[PDB]
Amino acid sequence: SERIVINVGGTRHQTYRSTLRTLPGTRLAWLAEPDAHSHFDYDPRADEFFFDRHPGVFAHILNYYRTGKLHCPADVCGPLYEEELAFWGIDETDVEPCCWMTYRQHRDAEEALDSRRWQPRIWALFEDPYSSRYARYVAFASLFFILVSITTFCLETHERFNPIVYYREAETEAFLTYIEGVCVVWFTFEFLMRVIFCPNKVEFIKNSLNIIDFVAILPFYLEVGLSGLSSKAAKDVLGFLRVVRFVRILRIFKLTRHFVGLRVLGHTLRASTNEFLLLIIFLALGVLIFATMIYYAERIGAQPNDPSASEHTHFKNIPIGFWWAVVTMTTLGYGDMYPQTWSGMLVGALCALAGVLTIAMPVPVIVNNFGMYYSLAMAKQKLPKKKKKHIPRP
Amino acid sequence: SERIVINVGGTRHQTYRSTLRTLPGTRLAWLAEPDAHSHFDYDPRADEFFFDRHPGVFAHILNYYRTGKLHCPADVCGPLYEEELAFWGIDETDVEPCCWMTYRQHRDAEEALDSRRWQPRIWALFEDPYSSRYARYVAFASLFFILVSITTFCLETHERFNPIVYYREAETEAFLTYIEGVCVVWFTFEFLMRVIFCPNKVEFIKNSLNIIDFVAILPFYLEVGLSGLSSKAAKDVLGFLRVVRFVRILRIFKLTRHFVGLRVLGHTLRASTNEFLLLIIFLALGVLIFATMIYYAERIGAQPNDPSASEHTHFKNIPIGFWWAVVTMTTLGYGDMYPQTWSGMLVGALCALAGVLTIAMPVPVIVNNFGMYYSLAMAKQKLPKKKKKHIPRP
Amino acid sequence: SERIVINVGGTRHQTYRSTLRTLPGTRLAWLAEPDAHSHFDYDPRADEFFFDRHPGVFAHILNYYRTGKLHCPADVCGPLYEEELAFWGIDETDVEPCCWMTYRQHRDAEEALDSRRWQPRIWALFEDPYSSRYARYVAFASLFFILVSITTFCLETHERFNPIVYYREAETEAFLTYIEGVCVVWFTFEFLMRVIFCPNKVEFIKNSLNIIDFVAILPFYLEVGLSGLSSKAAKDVLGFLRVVRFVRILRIFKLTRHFVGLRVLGHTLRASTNEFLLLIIFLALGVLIFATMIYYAERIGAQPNDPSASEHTHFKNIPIGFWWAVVTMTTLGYGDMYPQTWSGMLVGALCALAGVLTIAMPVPVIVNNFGMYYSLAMAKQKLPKKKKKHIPRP
Amino acid sequence: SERIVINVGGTRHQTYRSTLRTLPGTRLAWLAEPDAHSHFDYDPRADEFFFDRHPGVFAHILNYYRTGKLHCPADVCGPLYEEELAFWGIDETDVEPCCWMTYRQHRDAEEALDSRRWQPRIWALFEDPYSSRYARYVAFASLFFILVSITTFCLETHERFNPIVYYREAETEAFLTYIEGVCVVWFTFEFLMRVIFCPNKVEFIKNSLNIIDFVAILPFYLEVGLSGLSSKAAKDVLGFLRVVRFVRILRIFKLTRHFVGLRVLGHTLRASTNEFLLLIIFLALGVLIFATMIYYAERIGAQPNDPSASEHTHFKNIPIGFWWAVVTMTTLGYGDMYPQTWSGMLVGALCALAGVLTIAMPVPVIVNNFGMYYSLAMAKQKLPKKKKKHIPRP
Ligand SMILES: CCCCCCCC/C=C\CCCCCCCC(=O)O[C@@H](COC(=O)CCCCCCCCCCCCCCC)COP(=O)([O-])OCC[N+](C)(C)C
Ligand SMILES: CCCCCCCC/C=C\CCCCCCCC(=O)O[C@@H](COC(=O)CCCCCCCCCCCCCCC)COP(=O)([O-])OCC[N+](C)(C)C
Ligand SMILES: CCCCCCCC/C=C\CCCCCCCC(=O)O[C@@H](COC(=O)CCCCCCCCCCCCCCC)COP(=O)([O-])OCC[N+](C)(C)C
Ligand SMILES: CCCCCCCC/C=C\CCCCCCCC(=O)O[C@@H](COC(=O)CCCCCCCCCCCCCCC)COP(=O)([O-])OCC[N+](C)(C)C
Ligand SMILES: Cc1ncc2[nH]c(=O)n(-c3cnc(Oc4cccc5c4C(C)(C)CO5)c(Cl)c3C)c2n1
Ligand SMILES: Cc1ncc2[nH]c(=O)n(-c3cnc(Oc4cccc5c4C(C)(C)CO5)c(Cl)c3C)c2n1
Ligand SMILES: Cc1ncc2[nH]c(=O)n(-c3cnc(Oc4cccc5c4C(C)(C)CO5)c(Cl)c3C)c2n1
Ligand SMILES: Cc1ncc2[nH]c(=O)n(-c3cnc(Oc4cccc5c4C(C)(C)CO5)c(Cl)c3C)c2n1
Ligand SMILES: [K+]
Ligand SMILES: [K+]
Ligand SMILES: [K+]
Ligand SMILES: [K+]
Ligand SMILES: [Zn+2]
Ligand SMILES: [Zn+2]
Ligand SMILES: [Zn+2]
Ligand SMILES: [Zn+2]
Repeated sequence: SERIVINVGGTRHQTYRSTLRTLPGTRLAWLAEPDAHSHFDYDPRADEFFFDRHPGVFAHILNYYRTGKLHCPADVCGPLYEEELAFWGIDETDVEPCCWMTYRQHRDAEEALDSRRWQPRIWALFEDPYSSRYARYVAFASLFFILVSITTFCLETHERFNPIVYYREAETEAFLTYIEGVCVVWFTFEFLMRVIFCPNKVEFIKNSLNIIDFVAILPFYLEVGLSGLSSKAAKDVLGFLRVVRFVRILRIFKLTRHFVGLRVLGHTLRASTNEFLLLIIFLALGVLIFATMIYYAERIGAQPNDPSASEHTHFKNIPIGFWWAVVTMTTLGYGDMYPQTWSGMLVGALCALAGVLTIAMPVPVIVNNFGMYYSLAMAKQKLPKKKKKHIPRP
Repeated sequence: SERIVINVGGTRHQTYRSTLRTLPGTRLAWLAEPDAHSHFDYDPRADEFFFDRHPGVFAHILNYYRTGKLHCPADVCGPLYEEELAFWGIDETDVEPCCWMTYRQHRDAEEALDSRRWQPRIWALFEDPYSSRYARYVAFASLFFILVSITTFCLETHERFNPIVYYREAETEAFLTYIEGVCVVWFTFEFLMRVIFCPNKVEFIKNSLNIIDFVAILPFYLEVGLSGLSSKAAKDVLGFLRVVRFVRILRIFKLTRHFVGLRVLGHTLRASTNEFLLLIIFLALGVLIFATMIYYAERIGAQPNDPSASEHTHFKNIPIGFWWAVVTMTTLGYGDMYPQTWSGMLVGALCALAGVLTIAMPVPVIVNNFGMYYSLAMAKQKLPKKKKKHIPRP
Repeated sequence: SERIVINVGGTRHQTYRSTLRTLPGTRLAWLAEPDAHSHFDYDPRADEFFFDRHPGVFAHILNYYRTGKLHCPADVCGPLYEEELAFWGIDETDVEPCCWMTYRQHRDAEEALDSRRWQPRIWALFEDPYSSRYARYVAFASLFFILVSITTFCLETHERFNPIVYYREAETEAFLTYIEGVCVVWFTFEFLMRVIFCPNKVEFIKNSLNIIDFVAILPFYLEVGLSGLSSKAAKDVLGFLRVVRFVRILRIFKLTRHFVGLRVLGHTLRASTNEFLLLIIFLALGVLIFATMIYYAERIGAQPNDPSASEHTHFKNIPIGFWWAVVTMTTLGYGDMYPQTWSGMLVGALCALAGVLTIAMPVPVIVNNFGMYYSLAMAKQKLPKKKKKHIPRP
Repeated sequence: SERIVINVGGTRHQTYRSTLRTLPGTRLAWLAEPDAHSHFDYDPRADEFFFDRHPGVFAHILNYYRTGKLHCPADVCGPLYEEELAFWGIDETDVEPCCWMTYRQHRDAEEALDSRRWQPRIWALFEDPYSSRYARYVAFASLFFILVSITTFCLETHERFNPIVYYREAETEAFLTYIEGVCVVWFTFEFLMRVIFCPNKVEFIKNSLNIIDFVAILPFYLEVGLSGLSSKAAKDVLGFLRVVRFVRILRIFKLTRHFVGLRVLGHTLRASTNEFLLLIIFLALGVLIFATMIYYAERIGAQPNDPSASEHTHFKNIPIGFWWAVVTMTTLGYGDMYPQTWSGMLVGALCALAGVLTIAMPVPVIVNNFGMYYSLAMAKQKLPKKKKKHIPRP
């Protein structure tokens, strides 16, 4: 018997019996066997096996058996087709690459997004801005002191607050130190309170954000407690430890983890490393080629080993041409170094065009990834919540 | 009985009785009840309940009951599916986020776009260019005087019309004052005519565009009536009130409200504030980081507290590096300040690349919003009009 | 009777009789009338009216009657739906704006793209490169002489070919005149041959490309025949007529009309004038606003009418700020004028960001139009030809 | 008889007999013939011819016969429709151009991507990094020596390694020669081993990458063996042969052929030559026009043949204006030459805007091509492998 009619939700699909056996182990293959009447309930009169699934995609599911290739329809959402083919016992790895990228589009993004009686209350005072009426004030104070520290760090590098008076040297003002002292007092209090009243201290140390808070207060204490005699080494060590203050601006990442857009940016960066590598490689190759070409172009009609050749051109060598190539490919154009010869002008035009092309090739991939993640997150926060409202298991 | 066949427009959908009860309160749930024969007319012979709706989307509507997840088909317009699921008594908030953004795509844009016997005629003389044979001429005259005022305001800042003669000072020409006098006469006449013959004076004051028209004529009268003795304070107050003349260029917005593209731009700006905030935050973080990094890079191999370190570099400090970072991230490249050291060159390349990336991330969202709004508005004005031509209520 | 079943290609659509009358005058409305049995052939047994059209779109065509709104399906090409609704006697102007832009997508582009026994042979010698074995050589010669003329015109402006000897003056070389003489001889021969052996001389004059060929040879003859005495006016008229030689570079458009990409560019420009107007308006408003703001920003903390205020800033006035604003909004950055004050720096950052935003808003529309036209043209030339191969009228 | 019902997978399509004959030679045309009962098996009772294909696309396949135009549905993958219409014996060249570009979208990209007992082992030691435990080390050594050679070549052009001592001249250091000697020894060993133990020596010579490896070592041997007497010609030939060392940086392409992104880039370049030609033509026309216009604009109100006119402007001539136009159209803005007159400023603004427009027109085509190729390749490498798992021929 070849007439095996299948009633999927009302539509009476029909095909030959031999076709269903092309994929042994699947539900249709089991159905096609003669000893399947009891396994699947069917009406003997109509002689049709009934199912309660989506009839639209069953056509493609069966066409897999017919032609031997699996495709996902473009008129339905990917997850729906995934659920249907999971019900029908078909692996999703067999989908052809013509329609795999869009099929595996929402799930990958979803997964990427998904990536002592006072201890609880004390730990909940910090680490969560919106969890009580007091955590918000603590977060605001932390933000205020972080911004004050960043501002003071930026001011310390100015010439108005570093007057020259150890013959003359340059001595920084004092109030810039008192402000940082107050900020450091607050930060050390917060750090002690967090570290003492926290579980799994090892995870706390590994958080990679407490290290920043520790190293941002260490230099102040080292400076205050290491300002004694023995200037020969003390002055040098203090001068080279004053560079560690750059870690004060990294505490701002301890505060932006709550902002949604920056989480989306982090996910996008973590999901598009290959594109960054490709961009770097393209830029390196182009920079090398165009530096060499401009170096040779700016010397046509010149004595090879003549000092005069490298006198009327900014490209004294190839290594310095990397800077010019990088500036030209990005359409930046500082103007510190430009060609002064017609062949150099042609090379510069080629460099600018090729730079635009190379830069514009991978960037759209990262942009599309970011757009996907951002739309998904904003839609996810648009919907407040929803109960199952389905009472499954009929 | 489990055989509950549904005839939706001709297609005979079939499913188990238990499935329809998974969503109590919905039309299908009421139908599945035994006491529903009289509620919904059906042929006892065929034993099928008839409906007169779209059969294509009923498959998805029922698959919601089957699998427990709601999706909108991608082969039909969103509004059609919305109407169908409103007929079937299903809330649109249950649609999964995999297909919610496109489903809520046209309606949000449509809503955003949708955002004394002489009093009527006198008020209609103004406030509406295309409403009579005389309003057009009034609008043209207003445009002419507005452009004249803007041109005179721009000229007043030039050195040819501000010769030096109160020892020398700089005295502006007189014709530039006579022109503005004529323009102010016209503007005050128009303002009086509008304010006198208008309803709900409070709304008139709150319009936020009449305030501009008032403040753009106030300084002229203050100047003409405040040019007496007591120079010690009169000269200073006049000099600092001469800055208020910048409000003369804002009257051009009173005239561009009719242009469609600028209304679309206003809607796009009002609908994409989060993207602007995200762009600002990204730029701020990048600027801070790259300013710090360039400041430190331009000093490798230097004495920490040595005046010579900040002698052969444009980056005397971090605050001035914000300007360089902003210029470099935008591919602008004025050239007023550029790195002069290899590490500085690497930092500059990184800054340019990261700036391109960050700028290109959110901007496409705003661009897509603007494109949607513009296409919708231009299509809306392409169609002149159309009667219902449906005679509903069959 | 309400059971009016419609058999469209096999699918048995069913609906109430009253529904079909909602749109009087249409084919379905006529069918629903009791006196329609003879008009449309149907089987009395099945009691179903047969049609031989596409069943898929009939669902939407009937849903128009059901719900009262017309939509075009997104799983089929627009022209197919247009043909179907033309067969069903429904106007295409009733489609809702949610799906009108894509429906009217291919046809508009197609229409835009669609926009004496020796007289025939002589006229066919020119005006068509690929029409014989001799027209190609004539076109190549014309191209050669056009390029020679352009090169000579560009050289005439150089300082090497204009030595100073009417005391000194500057006298151009002679060979640059002999070359142009040869080119002009060829061009006048071609122009005479074209004008003499052509129909509808008025259309020839109106072609707008023969005027260029005439004005590009007129100055040479005027110069050669107007080099006599009376220098007082002859020298001046010759000097101001030497400017007309710029029309020699416009003959290149007489030759690029065959290239497909430039025809596509012309169509895109002719189809996107509103976007250019919008871009111009946006740029003008931004330039004005930012020029005013930078002018005022560069003077904070200054004496209003003090010559010293306009001494340490490039923005002596607002009009010169238009140039800076235009350069900054485009990310060009010549560097001839930049802010030197922190408020000026903030204004410049805002200007650059707003310029990027404004420029990026309408340009994508033009880009999409160009892509559509280019893809359509390249696909049209990919297909060589095809006979009807349908033998219609069955 | 006109009732010819077709049972395609369960759906009972019906149409007139005359319709099927509109396309003679096709399977449906043969079926419609009276002598086709035995050719195609069918049930005499149901009077319906059975098929085992996809019912969804059969509607469009038959609509081709109905209306006379062929379209591909947008709810299925192109290859599926291609297979179906190949089964139904319909040529794919008849598809209208409204839906041809997307139909021929995956296949073109797929095709483009698809574009002495020791001889085998010895040849497999090279030419394949991942084929053994020793080839990887050889590839790493080759990479190390290639990078060393490139670094030495770049250093040779510096002034620190070319001190001045044939009166003074400039003599390069010696260690830079010893390093290159070691690298050349390795490279010549590798080249000999490859050329000796390879088949079809002609293909080896034609590989176009062995020529680079040969010419990159030839100059070293020529220099070492051509440093004798007869300086008059020896010095000149050595100086002009020292330029051939630029071929040392091209060996890096012998190593990047394995990287996937660069193969994708090569395919994209090979598939988008017309777009590059179009970009070049657009840039040339714009450059010419804007150079002429700026040359004329910077001279309004000047004596035609006066030396003073070309004294206060950077545009001494039109040829030098090509450089300015190229720099301005790309938003690069070096600043070496800028307009200094209001008409020049207007021309510059127009040039910048038109340059942005022209550059942005074709580039998106190349970007889309690259995105398609990259996504296809990355998806192809995501899937490790898969057996047929279909056992065809039922
Ligand atoms: C992927 C790659 C992409 C590449 C894209 C780009 C590809 C670019 C491709 C090619 C560009 C080629 C440009 C070559 C320019 C040479 C000019 C020169 O050196 O002149 C000097 C050579 O002479 C001297 O320096 C001193 C005299 C020695 C004898 C010279 C004899 C002639 C040699 C000829 C050797 C030619 C062959 C050289 C080797 C090829 C000076 O010559 P002169 O006669 O002494 O003085 C003339 C003065 N006059 C002009 C005022 C009358
Ligand atoms: C997110 C973050 C991303 C970051 C990305 C980027 C990451 C970048 C990471 C790292 C970059 C590290 C660069 C370090 C360069 C130091 C150079 C220097 O100071 O030399 C001076 C130090 O000496 C003096 O100034 C005076 C003498 C004092 C004693 C010095 C002993 C050596 C100290 C060594 C301390 C090393 C450790 C310093 C602390 C690390 C001069 O030395 P000299 O011997 O007096 O003179 C040499 C002269 N000669 C060269 C001509 C022979
Ligand atoms: C869409 C729109 C977007 C807009 C976005 C941007 C929005 C931006 C919004 C606001 C920005 C506001 C900036 C104001 C800066 C004023 C500075 C100034 O003029 O100082 C001079 C005024 O004095 C003189 O010039 C001479 C003395 C006359 C008496 C002055 C008394 C104080 C007046 C105050 C009037 C204030 C109010 C002015 C009117 C507002 C000098 O003062 P001095 O005391 O003589 O000398 C001080 C010297 N010292 C500093 C070294 C000690
Ligand atoms: C696709 C294309 C896109 C194009 C877009 C752009 C399109 C742009 C379109 C048009 C722009 C047109 C600009 C014209 C400017 C001319 C200025 C000039 O030359 O003045 C000089 C002419 O005179 C001399 O040089 C010496 C005296 C000779 C007699 C002059 C008589 C007047 C001639 C008039 C001939 C006019 C017609 C010229 C031919 C058209 C000096 O004149 P003057 O009187 O000696 O001195 C005045 C001094 N004063 C001002 C201080 C009082
Ligand atoms: C270093 C030097 N010093 C004195 C020189 N004198 C002189 O004439 N040249 C020279 C310069 N470039 C040349 O070719 C060019 C031109 C443009 C780009 C380009 C090339 C390459 C080599 C193919 C690589 O990319 C040639 Cl062939 C020569 C002979 C000189 N080079
Ligand atoms: C202010 C100053 N004054 C004199 C100095 N002398 C000297 O050598 N440095 C110096 C400079 N940059 C350093 O590191 C770099 C390099 C590039 C970027 C970058 C860094 C950080 C600090 C990790 C942050 O981002 C180091 Cl480690 C040092 C020792 C000096 N800094
Ligand atoms: C012409 C002049 N000459 C001497 C001055 N001295 C001085 O202090 N100002 C000044 C400058 N800009 C001011 O405001 C700013 C700042 C930035 C941008 C901006 C504004 C506006 C006016 C709101 C418009 O856009 C103010 Cl309020 C003042 C008082 C002076 N202006
Ligand atoms: C070479 C020269 N030398 C002395 C001159 N003195 C003078 O006045 N001109 C001049 C300059 N440009 C003119 O027109 C312009 C303006 C801007 C752009 C543009 C044009 C064209 C010609 C239509 C082409 O594109 C005119 Cl009409 C004239 C009379 C002079 N030109
Ligand atoms: K740029
Ligand atoms: K730039
Ligand atoms: K620039
Ligand atoms: K610059
Ligand atoms: Zn979905
Ligand atoms: Zn719609
Ligand atoms: Zn189509
Ligand atoms: Zn497919």
